[PDB]
Amino acid sequence: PPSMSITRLFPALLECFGIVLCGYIAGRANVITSTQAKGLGNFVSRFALPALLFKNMVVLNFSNVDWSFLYSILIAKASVFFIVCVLTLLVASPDSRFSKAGLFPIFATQSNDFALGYPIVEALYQTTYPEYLQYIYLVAPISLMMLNPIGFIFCEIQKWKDTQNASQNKIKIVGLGLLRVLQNPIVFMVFIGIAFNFILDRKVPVYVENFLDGLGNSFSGSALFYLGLTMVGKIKRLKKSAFVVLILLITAKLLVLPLLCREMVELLDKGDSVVNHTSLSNYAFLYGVFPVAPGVAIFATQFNMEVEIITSGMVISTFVSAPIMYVSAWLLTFPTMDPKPLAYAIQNVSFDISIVSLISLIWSLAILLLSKKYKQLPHMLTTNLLIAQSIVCAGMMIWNFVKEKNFVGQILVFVLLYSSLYSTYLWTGLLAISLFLLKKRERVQIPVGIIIISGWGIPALLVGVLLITGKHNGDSIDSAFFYGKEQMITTAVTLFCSILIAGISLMCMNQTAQAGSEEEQYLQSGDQQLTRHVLLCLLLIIGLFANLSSCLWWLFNQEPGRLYVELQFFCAVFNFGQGFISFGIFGLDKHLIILPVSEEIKMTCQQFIHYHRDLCIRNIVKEGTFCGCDLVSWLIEVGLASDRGEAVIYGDRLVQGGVIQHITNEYEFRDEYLFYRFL
Amino acid sequence: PPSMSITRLFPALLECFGIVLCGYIAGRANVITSTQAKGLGNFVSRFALPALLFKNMVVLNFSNVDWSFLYSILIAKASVFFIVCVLTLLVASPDSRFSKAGLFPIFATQSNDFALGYPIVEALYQTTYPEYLQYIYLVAPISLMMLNPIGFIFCEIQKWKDTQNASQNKIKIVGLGLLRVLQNPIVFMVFIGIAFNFILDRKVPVYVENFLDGLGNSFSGSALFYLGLTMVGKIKRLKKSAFVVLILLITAKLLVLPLLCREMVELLDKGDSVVNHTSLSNYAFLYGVFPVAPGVAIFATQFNMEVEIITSGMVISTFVSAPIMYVSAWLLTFPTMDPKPLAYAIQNVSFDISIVSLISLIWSLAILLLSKKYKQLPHMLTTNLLIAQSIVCAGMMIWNFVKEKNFVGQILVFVLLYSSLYSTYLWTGLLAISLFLLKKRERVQIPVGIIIISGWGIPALLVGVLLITGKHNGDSIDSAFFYGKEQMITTAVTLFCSILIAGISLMCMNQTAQAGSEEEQYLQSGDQQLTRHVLLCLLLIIGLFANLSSCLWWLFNQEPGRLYVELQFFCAVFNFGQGFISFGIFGLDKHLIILPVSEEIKMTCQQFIHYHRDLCIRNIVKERGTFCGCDLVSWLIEVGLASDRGEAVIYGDRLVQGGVIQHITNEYEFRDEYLFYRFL
Ligand SMILES: *[C@@H]1O[C@H](CO)[C@@H](O)[C@H](O)[C@H]1NC(C)=O
Ligand SMILES: *[C@@H]1O[C@H](CO)[C@@H](O)[C@H](O)[C@H]1NC(C)=O
Repeated sequence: PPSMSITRLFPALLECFGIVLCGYIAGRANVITSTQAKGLGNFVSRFALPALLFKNMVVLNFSNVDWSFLYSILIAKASVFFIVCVLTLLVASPDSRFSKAGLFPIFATQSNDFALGYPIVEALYQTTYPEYLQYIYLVAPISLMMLNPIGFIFCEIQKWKDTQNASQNKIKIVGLGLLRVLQNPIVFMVFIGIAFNFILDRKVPVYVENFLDGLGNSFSGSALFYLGLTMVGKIKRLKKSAFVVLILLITAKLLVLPLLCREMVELLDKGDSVVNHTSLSNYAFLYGVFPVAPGVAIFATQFNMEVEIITSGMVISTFVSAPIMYVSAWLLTFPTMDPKPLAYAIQNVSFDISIVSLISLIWSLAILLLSKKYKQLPHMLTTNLLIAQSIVCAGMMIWNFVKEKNFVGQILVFVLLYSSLYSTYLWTGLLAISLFLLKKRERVQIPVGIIIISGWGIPALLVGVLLITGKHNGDSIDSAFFYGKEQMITTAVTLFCSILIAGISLMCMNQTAQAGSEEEQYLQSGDQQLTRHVLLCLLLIIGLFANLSSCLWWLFNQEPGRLYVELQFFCAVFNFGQGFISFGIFGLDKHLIILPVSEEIKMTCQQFIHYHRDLCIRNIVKEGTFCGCDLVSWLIEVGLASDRGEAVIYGDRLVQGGVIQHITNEYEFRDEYLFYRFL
Repeated sequence: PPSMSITRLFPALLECFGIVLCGYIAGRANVITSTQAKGLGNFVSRFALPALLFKNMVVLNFSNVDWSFLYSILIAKASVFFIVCVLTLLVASPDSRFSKAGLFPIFATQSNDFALGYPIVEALYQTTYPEYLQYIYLVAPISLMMLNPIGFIFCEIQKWKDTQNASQNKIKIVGLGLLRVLQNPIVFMVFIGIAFNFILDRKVPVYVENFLDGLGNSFSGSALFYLGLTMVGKIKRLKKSAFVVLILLITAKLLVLPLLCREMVELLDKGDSVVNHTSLSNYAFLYGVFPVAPGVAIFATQFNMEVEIITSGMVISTFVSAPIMYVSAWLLTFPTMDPKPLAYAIQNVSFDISIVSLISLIWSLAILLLSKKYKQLPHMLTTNLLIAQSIVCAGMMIWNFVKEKNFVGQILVFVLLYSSLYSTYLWTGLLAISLFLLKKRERVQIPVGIIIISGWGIPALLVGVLLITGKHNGDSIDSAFFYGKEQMITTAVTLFCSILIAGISLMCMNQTAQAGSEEEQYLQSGDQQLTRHVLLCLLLIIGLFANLSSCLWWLFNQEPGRLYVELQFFCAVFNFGQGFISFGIFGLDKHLIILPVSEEIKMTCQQFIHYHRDLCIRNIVKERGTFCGCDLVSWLIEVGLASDRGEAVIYGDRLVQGGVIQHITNEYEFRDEYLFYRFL
């Protein structure tokens, strides 16, 4: 029988994470400020989500539910909750372990079922298994009801113990926990919808069906866009211990929980069919990979506990769940697929990732170009790493079309593709050593020519050597085997060399960092960008090792097993999605990316002039000038602006109304520690 | 052949105007402030609407378009634009006629096609005529492109002439007009989508299809909810001339334009099939009834011209387009329907309006009850008018089920229904005379007992007389004919009496008004509520005359024509939707309806204490440490701590919940209602 419908997953992930990208880009551009974002959030959470829940709860046929799936996912979440909660209580400091042990387990267990899970489960299972869609709306509310009051109880215990009203007792603590759970619109409208599922005989009474549909159908896009908006400023830099804790919590949500879900289904589902049993446990895994709900960050801010870790982790979890979902769904379809269609399938994964990663790379190239940063170091070498990744993705798009044709011209496509791929590897090496040479004392100036020459020519020369030494096999569907064992050796050699160069050079960069224990802010900006390049080199090093280990496993075991095609698929993912990694690291400095009278502005200027002007000057101005960031901080502290977004837009109005200007008037209003004057 | 699918229209109008009601209620409760509302608006207009447009433009098969429909609707809009523009240029004052002649024609022509038009056209035509859905996405952008730059040119001329940079010329004026049109995301993304319709061979390339679907599918609900949010404070009281101008512009949009659309289709569509020609001109009318786009109000605020008239008119137009759409769609289906199914159809119209109007009346009753206003006058009599309307709607729900059964018990159902209906008529009379007796000098105190006694007993007595004088006919499907000519006479008598009592008493109330040429603000609130009751009596008087004229037309012409079943359908509409009218007039005083420390609040209090406290006191506080709540709201707005009265009340609510302030007796929470507060 045919599979779960896996070719529909990438379009659905583009829906999900591209609408989240739209929300992020809109908030980052201050098209929608955080105050404005709360309107979309209130629409979502108070109207669209409860209507979606109510409709799907009234329609739901409770006689047909596979309660074993609910029990298994629920017990998987309950056991992850037990693990994370008991661990946190044992490990965390007594000043905060109750807040942490409340919110960290909710983090580890509460999935983004509605906004992200449902479109993905729809796209995967709507045609093949339309009953699996019901279990989104079942598992998520029942999970809130069972598991969230335990975590809320621990947070209320933090409040009780910190406020020291020690005469109070279990009734108030447990009651406040349960009351938060009952008040939550998810739980609230699921009880209401279950009640009406029985009051009506599952028929939405026609009159309100269109109303409920209109609200619910809007939830999907609006919740994804609101998720993007809430992600805008959230990746704050954390303590090293908080980064380790984040990795543990994100691993709980995205790796431990789906594994436990799959195992629990294979324990509790004692139904007959092996194919439907496998599809159910595959769905259990997919369900486990969903990211953390933004609702957990709402809980954290409502308790004002662990807000930084939970918000940052919800954001990072959302980003990380996309590649893990794609990887995992394909991996689960593979052990139900034949080897030639499996080759074509990996080449469609490669083609998908390479097309949208190429568009990500074209954007990142426009960044490095129009910022003029491509003239500075390391950014010149980064531009070459991005051009290498772009030609990798282009070569993958060319290969997917050419692999069955132009039998000699496959050599040109292979030269393009694998010379550029070896170039991305070797540029990982050369960019890492550029970071070492930049962190070392600046008199050790980088030999730019030699390094760019090597970054392209050594890959070109290596592929020429491969053309000399290897034997053609265009009948191999994957580019990765076009010259067989010689290609695998040359690739392993390239990667082992690059991993050595990069590991050694990052260790030496680290040692020069240990030894360290407008133009000035632009140089400091270059150093901070170098630190982002350290992050890039670390992530790319992980990917390099993924590819090296795959090559080594094939070379060691030239009769490859199922784990080898897991590794070949993950190799494709890194090889072609490293462009997404770049795009996620260089999509940051909005002003460097983009930049290089109305009655509303009149009112802004009059509000300032007639009232706050002298007070502001008395607070900020020194020998008629002030930093833009300090006016932003003042507008926030004084409450004229709700956030840094409104603060920059109020500064933009005050500049466009001439209450202020930049000192040389060469720049518009910015948060970037530029300097401004009153007129 | 079967009709356009008219039973799907009421559920679609509930989608549309109930999600608009959700947005309105959410904004009125300050669940979403106006600043917060701009986020939903920017999502809609900058992402969801352009994605919807792009997808539907790429999919659109341009070989199959009935260009004659586009041309006809476009020429109908262009002629309405010409009429309204030339008229406004001739009639309006020279200080403003260029701004008015820009924006009033855009008002008269630009429909709310996407948010409200498309769900309705979907529900009506999706199964029967799925090609008619394309023409939403064609007519609306092409209408913007052709007609909006003319109006924008007139507004830019207002700017040029008021700023007096007289050395400038046509190039800048016309260029700014065209540039506003081109920048508009509708026009922008339709040009982009048409280009991609040809670049791709109409195939959305699978990868972005789900992305575009996710954004576009969300447009519907989010745009309706945003329309509700933008409607919250907008019905500002206008000059009498502005009210007349509003009626003319709303009539242009909702009555002149659909008639011209229908006529233009019947001129330009020279295709073969009569059934498909009739469905096309019916669609042209339906398309014309769509309300004014909120985009026109965005244009008005961006020019800062005619903002009050246009915003208020967009709001009122949205409200008025709902009953006119329902009425019109059913009326257009009637001349393609058989008489017994036409009777069942009007009973289903009556059942629809009566159910949701009954829920509106249950809400309005909860208003009058929990505000305790039902003890005060005129509100006691208004509670009786609402109970009469509730028992009317309940009787209609009972009649729709009973009319084929319980052949003797139909008498009990008829007694309930038509005694309560006669009671709503007679209560229009008695409420109007209560307004006269309240506007007259207060020593002329109302005889409450006699008036409530009459308001229920005279209808009960009249229906008893009908039971005596009439002949039963349960085989008549409509309640309105259950006792035939005697029922029509008794109804006409009831209405003629009520219209006389109400017209005379409203004229006498008007004469006492001409002669006029915390407890104090609560009494003034009672008088303002009486003025809202004047509005109710006026609207109900229109409905009374609708029913009286229908009864008279049948009694005069006892072989009724097609126009008589138009009038019987409109009678049903008023008889059972007067509850919506009440619900739209009594859903106003939120605090009277509903009412009778966090780090965020700490931060609010600290922002005030550490900075604005002394400045505020120096501005507002007097020896009445005290200040009105409305004045702190006005100050928070003028000082920019709050963006609007919504944020201002929520900041006052935080400052109260944080104890920076309290009410003078602490008996009340923070309000805009000229209550009085103190610092601590
Ligand atoms: C598997 O699921 C399909 C689709 O829901 C259903 O038709 C079929 O009966 C199921 N088979 C088994 C063995 O459960
Ligand atoms: C009406 O339109 C439909 C759909 O295009 C077409 O199939 C049918 O032939 C038309 N009928 C007439 C009578 O024109």
